[PDB]
Amino acid sequence: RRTYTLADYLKNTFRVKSYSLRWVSDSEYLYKQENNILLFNAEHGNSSIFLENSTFEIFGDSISDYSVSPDRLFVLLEYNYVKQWRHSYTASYSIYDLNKRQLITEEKIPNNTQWITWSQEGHKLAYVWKNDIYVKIEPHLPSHRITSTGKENVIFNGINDWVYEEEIFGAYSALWWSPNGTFLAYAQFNDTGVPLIEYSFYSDESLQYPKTVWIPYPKAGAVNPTVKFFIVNTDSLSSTTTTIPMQITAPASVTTGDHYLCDVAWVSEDRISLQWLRRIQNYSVMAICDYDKTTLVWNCPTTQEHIETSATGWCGRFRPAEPHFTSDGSSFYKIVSDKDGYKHICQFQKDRKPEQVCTFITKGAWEVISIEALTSDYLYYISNEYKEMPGGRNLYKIQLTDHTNKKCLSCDLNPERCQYYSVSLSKEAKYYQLGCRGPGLPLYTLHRSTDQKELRVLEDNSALDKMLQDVQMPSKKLDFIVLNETRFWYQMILPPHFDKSKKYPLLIDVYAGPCSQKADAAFRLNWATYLASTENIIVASFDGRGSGYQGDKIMHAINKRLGTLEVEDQIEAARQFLKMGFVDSKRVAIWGWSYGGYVTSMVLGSGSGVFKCGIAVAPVSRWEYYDSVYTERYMGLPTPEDNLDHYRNSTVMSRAENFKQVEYLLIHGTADDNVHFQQSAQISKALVDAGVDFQAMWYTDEDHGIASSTAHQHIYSHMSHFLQQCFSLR
Amino acid sequence: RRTYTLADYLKNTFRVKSYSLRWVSDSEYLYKQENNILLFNAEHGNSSIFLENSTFEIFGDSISDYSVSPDRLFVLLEYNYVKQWRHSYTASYSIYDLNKRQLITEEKIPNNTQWITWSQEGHKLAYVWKNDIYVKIEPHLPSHRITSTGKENVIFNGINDWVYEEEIFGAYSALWWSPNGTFLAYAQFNDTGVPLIEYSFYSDESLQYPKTVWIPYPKAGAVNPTVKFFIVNTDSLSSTTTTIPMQITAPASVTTGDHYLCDVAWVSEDRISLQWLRRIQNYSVMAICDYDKTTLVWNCPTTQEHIETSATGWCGRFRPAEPHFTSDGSSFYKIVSDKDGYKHICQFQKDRKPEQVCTFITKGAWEVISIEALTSDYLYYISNEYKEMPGGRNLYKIQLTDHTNKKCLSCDLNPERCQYYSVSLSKEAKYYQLGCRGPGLPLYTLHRSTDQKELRVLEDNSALDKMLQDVQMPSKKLDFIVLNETRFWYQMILPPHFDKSKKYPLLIDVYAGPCSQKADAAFRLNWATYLASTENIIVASFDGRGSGYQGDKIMHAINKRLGTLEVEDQIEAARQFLKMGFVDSKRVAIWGWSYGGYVTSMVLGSGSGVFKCGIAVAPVSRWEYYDSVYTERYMGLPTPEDNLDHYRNSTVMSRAENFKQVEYLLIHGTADDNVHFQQSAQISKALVDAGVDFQAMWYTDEDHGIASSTAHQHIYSHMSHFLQQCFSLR
Ligand SMILES: *C(N)[C@@H]1CC[C@H](C#CC)N1C(=O)[C@@H](N)C1CCCC1
Repeated sequence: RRTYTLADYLKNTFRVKSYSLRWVSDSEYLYKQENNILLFNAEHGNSSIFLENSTFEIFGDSISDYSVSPDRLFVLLEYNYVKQWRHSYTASYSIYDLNKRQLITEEKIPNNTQWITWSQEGHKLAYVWKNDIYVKIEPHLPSHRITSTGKENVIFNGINDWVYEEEIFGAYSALWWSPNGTFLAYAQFNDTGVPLIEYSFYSDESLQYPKTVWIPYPKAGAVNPTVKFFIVNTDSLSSTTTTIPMQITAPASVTTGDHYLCDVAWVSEDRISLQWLRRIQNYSVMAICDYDKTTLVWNCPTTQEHIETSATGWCGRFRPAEPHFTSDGSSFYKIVSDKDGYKHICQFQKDRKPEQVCTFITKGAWEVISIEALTSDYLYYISNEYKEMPGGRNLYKIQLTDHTNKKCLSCDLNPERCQYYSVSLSKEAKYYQLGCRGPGLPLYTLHRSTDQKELRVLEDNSALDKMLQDVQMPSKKLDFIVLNETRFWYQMILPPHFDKSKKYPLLIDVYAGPCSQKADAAFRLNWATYLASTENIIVASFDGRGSGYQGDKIMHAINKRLGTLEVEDQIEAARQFLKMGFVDSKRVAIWGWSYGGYVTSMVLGSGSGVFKCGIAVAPVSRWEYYDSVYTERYMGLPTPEDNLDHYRNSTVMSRAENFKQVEYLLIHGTADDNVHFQQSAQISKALVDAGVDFQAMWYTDEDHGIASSTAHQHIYSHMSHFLQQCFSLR
Repeated sequence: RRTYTLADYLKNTFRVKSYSLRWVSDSEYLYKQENNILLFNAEHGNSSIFLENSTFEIFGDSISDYSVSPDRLFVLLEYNYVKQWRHSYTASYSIYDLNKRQLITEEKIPNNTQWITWSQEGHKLAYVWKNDIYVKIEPHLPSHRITSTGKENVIFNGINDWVYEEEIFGAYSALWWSPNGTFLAYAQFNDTGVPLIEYSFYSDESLQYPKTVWIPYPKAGAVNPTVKFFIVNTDSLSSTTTTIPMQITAPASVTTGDHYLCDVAWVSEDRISLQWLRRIQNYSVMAICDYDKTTLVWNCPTTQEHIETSATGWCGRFRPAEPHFTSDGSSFYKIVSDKDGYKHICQFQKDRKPEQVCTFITKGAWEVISIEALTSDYLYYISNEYKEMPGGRNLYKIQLTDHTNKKCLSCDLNPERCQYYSVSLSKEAKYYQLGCRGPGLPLYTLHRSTDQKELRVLEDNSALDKMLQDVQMPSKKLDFIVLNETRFWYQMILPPHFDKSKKYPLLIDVYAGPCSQKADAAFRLNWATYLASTENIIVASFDGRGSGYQGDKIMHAINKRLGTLEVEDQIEAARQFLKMGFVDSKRVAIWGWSYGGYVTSMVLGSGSGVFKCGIAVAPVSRWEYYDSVYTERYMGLPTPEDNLDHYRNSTVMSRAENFKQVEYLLIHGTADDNVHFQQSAQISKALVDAGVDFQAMWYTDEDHGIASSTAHQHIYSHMSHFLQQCFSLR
C-alpha cells in the first residue's frame, strides 16, 4: 500500500541489478562479485577467483577501475580518477603482476595519465600523458615517448580535443592498436585557430578569487580544429631513441576544405580502415589503406575509396556507421540507408564498384540498430524489426552463405517481460549473454550459440521483485498514434490504479533531438516513476518527426531546420493525448534537459495555449551558441550563403512574449562546458526585456549533468515542488 | 479611493519635483527650465535666458550634461555617455563659445574622455584620456599632455582605479585645480600587484562568444594599489614641450607599510592640504604643504602634520572629514569626534599643538553632519540636533567671533512639513536655498542670508499634491524604542486607514551597515509605498548598533566584528514591533540589498524563528570576498595575526542549516563588479549542500544596482510576487 516516494528515487532505495561480464576468451569471462573478480566458465557454472577482496584495498578505497591485459598476465589498477568533460578524466595507475603476485614498481606510469590501454594481444601498453603518447612493450620496461608536440589546449596526441570527444568519437581516446600489435595508429588535433569559451569556477568557499576555465570550443560556423593521422611502428622502438611515425593523409575529395576524421578500424595488421567527413556532413569517404613492406609506407588507393552520401540530410545516424571486415578483409558489412531510406546491412568489396558498391542483406520498414558480431559464417545483429516495434530491441542472426537463414534469437524467450535486448557475445561468438532491459524487470541469461540452449540465468531481479511487491508501481503503455497517415509511437507512465474514466494531470517528457527515441520498451525507475506512483501524474513521451530509427524520411524530416516539426509534433501529440479523454486539460506541463529543454522552451513560447507550465534544464537557446560538429550536421553553416535564416528563426528568445501565458522554470549549471549557460543567460535576459516574470535557478559549479550528489537531489526536489505548485497539488 | 499600485512605482506615475540650481556667483544662479538654461537673480525673481532649447539639439538627444566655465564664457557639452562603475564613465565633448555664439571646432577634445573639468577660475580645462592628463589653457588652444605613463588597468593618472573610486573618493576624478589656476595637482595609481576578478558579459544575443571583463580588484587582505601625488605648474606649459611635475611624498608615519590618499584640499595657491590613511584605518595624518618659490618645491613640514586617531574603530564616518580653511589658511575647521565620541566641529591652527590641536566649537549628544560654508565671520553647518532627532536635518549658523551666537535657520520654517533639510549657499553665502526633503512633500525655497527673509518659493509640490489627493497614501511613523537603556530609532510605513487594533504583516527593510541610517524624516515614494498602500503591509526599518550619527559608542559598537550586533538588534527590533500588538506574527519578512542582503541572510540563517521569508539582493556572503578598503576599515586584516577568526565566523554559508526553517529568495546581478556574484554563487552552493530548498534569480548582464529599465521592473515584480506568495496574499 506504499507509493514510490521522491526519496525512493533520490536515495536509490530500490536497486536494479545486472550482469556486466567481461569476455576474456571464447569461453571464459570475468565478473566482479563481492569486490572479487571471478573467472567463470561459460557452459558449466564452473567459477574461480581471479583477483581478491584483497589487492584492491592496497590502493585503499580510491580504486576507480581495473583493466586486465588480454593475455591475462597483468592488471591495470586505476585510482585517483578526476573527471573532465563527458568522457575525459585523468587517473593514477599501477600494474599488478598476476604471475609474480605483486605490484610492478619499476618503470611506473606517470601520476597524471589522460589515457591508457593494452594492445589487443599481449601486455603492450600505450598511454597519453601531457598530451603526448608513450609506449611500454612490457610492464617492467621503460616508456618510449612517441610524440613531443603535445601541448595543453593546443596539440592533442592520442586523445581528442573537446568537440571530437563529444561529437565525433564520444570517447577520450584517439589511439588504435593494430591486431598483433606491430603498429599503433593515432590521431593528432591542432586547436590553434579554434576560439575559446571561458566560465567561472568558484570552488570551496575558502578560495578567495574564482578560477577561470577556458576551453577551445568551436561554436557553429567558427574555425574548427584540424586533424592528422599517424601510424607508428611499435617494434623498432628498442633500436632507436626516436621512431618516425608515418602519416596517412585524408582522401583528395575531403582536403579542399574543413573536414573531420570519422572513424578508425583496423582490418588486419597490414590494412586499416579510415572514415572521413566533410564539414558539411553531406559527403563521407571510407578509405582502406594497405601497408607497403618495401617502401615502408601506407597506401590508400582511390580504388578502395568508397563514398557515402545523403541528399536528404547528413550521413549515418550521428556519423557514418562502422565497417565490419571479413577474416581476410576482402569484404565488409556496414549499416547504410537503402533505396527507401532504411538503415540496413549491406556487403562491400575492398575495391569500390561503380554505383553498386553495396548489396543489401536486409530489407524492410524497420532498421538494423547495430552489427554485434561477424563469424566466418554468421552475422549477429540487433534490430527493431519484431512486432513492428521501433522501440523494441532483439538479437538476430543471418547465415552469410544463405541470407534466407535469418533467425531471431530473443523474440520467443520472454515476450511478456522482454522486448528490449542488449547482447554480448564471447570472443568468437561461441556463447552469448542476453540483457533483457525489456518491459518487465531486467533479466540476464547466457546461452550456447550453437543451439541457443539457455545454459543458465545470470540475474533475474527477484530481489527487487520481492521489494516492489509492497509498493504501488505505475504502469507503462507503449503504443502509437497516427498523424498524416504515419505511425508515431509514444509511451505513458500511468499512476497505479489508473482509472481510464477519471482525469489526471499530464507531464510531457521531452528530448526530441534528431534521431532520438523517448518511447521504447525499456524498464526504468526514475523521477517519472515517482511522479505517477505518488503524485498521480501521467508522464508521457512522444517520438515525432526527426526522430528514432524509423527511416530517413522521418529522421531527416527536420534537416536544415531544427526548432520546427519536432516542436510542433510534440504539441500535436499532447492534443491527441487530451482527446484520449483521461487528461485534465487544465493541468498539462512539459519539461526537458539539453535538447529537451530547448523544445520545452520552444513549446512554452509557442503560445499554443496547450501547456500551463514547463521546466527547461540547461537548454539551448539559439544554435549559434552550440558547437560546430553537432549543430552544422543538422543546420549547415550560419551564413547568408547557407542557412543563416533558419538559425535566426529558431531562437528561444524570439518567443519571449508568448511566455506571459505560462509559468516557466529555467535551470542551468554554472560550469556547463557543453551547453554554455550563456544560453540560459540569454533567455532570461530576453524574458526580462519582455516583462515576463518566471523562475530561475543556477547551480554553482555544476556540470551539464548537474549530477553531483547534493545537486542531483536538490534539482529534482526543486522541480517536484515546481510541478506541485503548478498542478495545484502539494 | 485608488491605492498606490506597483505600476505607479515602476512607471514613476507620481513625479516628485525639486529645484537643482547652480550658483554662478554670489547672487545669480543657473537653472534648467523646459530644456533652457536660465540665469536667475537671487533677490528679485529677475530671470534671463542663458542657453536655449536650441544648442542642445545640435548634438541631438545624446546631450548627457553641460558644464559652464566659471567665467561663464564657455559651455562644455557632454554627450555619448557610457557608464562604467558607480561614478566612472566616458563621454564625448564640445566646447560652445557663448560670446562668439558657436561651437569651437579647432583643437577638439578626444572622443573618449574619461574625465574633464574647468579650473576654478577662467576657462582652463584639464581632462583625462587613455589614463593620461591633458591641459588646454583656453578652449581654442591645443592640448598639452601632462603624463604619459598612463596605461589601462595599470597606471591611472588623474582618475581613480576601482577601489579608490568606490571606497575612498566616491568619484572618478583625481585632479584638483589650485585657486587662480597656477597649479594642477593629481594622484597616480599603480594597480600592478593588485589581483584580478573576471566576470562574463553576454551582450546581445547576436554575440556568439561572451566577453570577459577583468578588473584589478583587491579583496580583503590582498595587495593594494599604490599612490603618488603630483602638482604640476600649469603656467610654464607654453615654454616647454614637457613640464616636470613635482611630487609630494606621504608623511613618514604612513610610509612604513600599505596606505591610502584620504583627501585633497587646496588652501590657497601656495598651500595645499592632503590627508593620508594607514591600511589599518586606525591612524590618519593631514599634512599642510607650502610652495617654496625659491627651490620651486613643495614642503610639508611635520610642524603642520596634524594626527587623527581612533582607539574604538576607524577614522571618520567613512574616512577622515574634510578641512575648511579660513581665508588666509591660518586655521581650519574640521568635524571630529569629541571626548564623548560625538562628531563635532573644532578649530585647528596650521601648526599642530601638543595634545590640544583642537578646540571644539560644538558640544552635545548629537552630531554635526557637515560643514556647509565658512564666511569670514560665520560657519554654516548642518546637524541632527533639533528635537533630539538623529534622523532629522537642519541648517545652523555660528558666528566665529562669538560661539554663543549659534542660530538654527530652518527649525521654525515648517516644523510640520520639514524636518530634513539640504542646503545650498551662493558663492559667498549672500543667499541660500533650502531643500525640504522633510516629512511632507519636498519644498524648495531661497532666502537672503542677512535676515533669512524667504525671498520666494522655488518649488512646492502642489502639482504632486493635487494628484496624491485621489490616492490612498500610507503614513510614516518615525519614533524610537529603548534597549539596554539607549534610544534606538526606527520608522514604519503604515498602510492607509491603519487601524492599530487589527493585525498586519510586517516587512523589515534592512541595510544596517556601519554608519548607516534607514530611519529618518525624509519623504519618499518607493516600493515600500506600494507595499503599504496596496498590499496593506507594514514596512519598517530599524537603525540599531553600529549605525547612524549617534556617536562612536553606537557606531563603533560593531568594530572588528560585522555580522553580529547589527544583525541581532534587527531581530530584537522585530520582537519589539510584535509587542506593539498590530503585527501578525505569523507573517513577518525581511529584505535587503548589498549590505542589506547580507543582514537579511544572516537573520534568516539565525534560526531565531521570528521570520517567515526573506529576500537578499546582491548580498555579501563572507568578508574575504569583498574589497580591501571597505572590509578592512571595520574588520582589519583576514590573518591569524589579526581578525581572521571573526572573518570566518561571520559567514552566511556557515548558517545554511538554519535556512530550512525559512522561504529564501536570492537575487544577484551577473555583471556585478562591486559585490561579485561569487558571493551568492557561494551561498546557493552552501544551501544545496545543506539540502535546503530556496528560490534564486540571476540577472543577465545587470549591474550591482540591477537598474536597467526592464530589469528594474522585473526584479521588483518578482519580489512583489514572492512576498504575496509568502504572505498568503495574491
Ligand atoms: C553594498 N552596499 C556593498 C556591501 C558592502 C559595502 C557596504 C555597505 C554599507 N558595499 C558598498 O557598495 C560600499 N561601496 C558602500 C560605501 C558606502 C555606501 C556603499
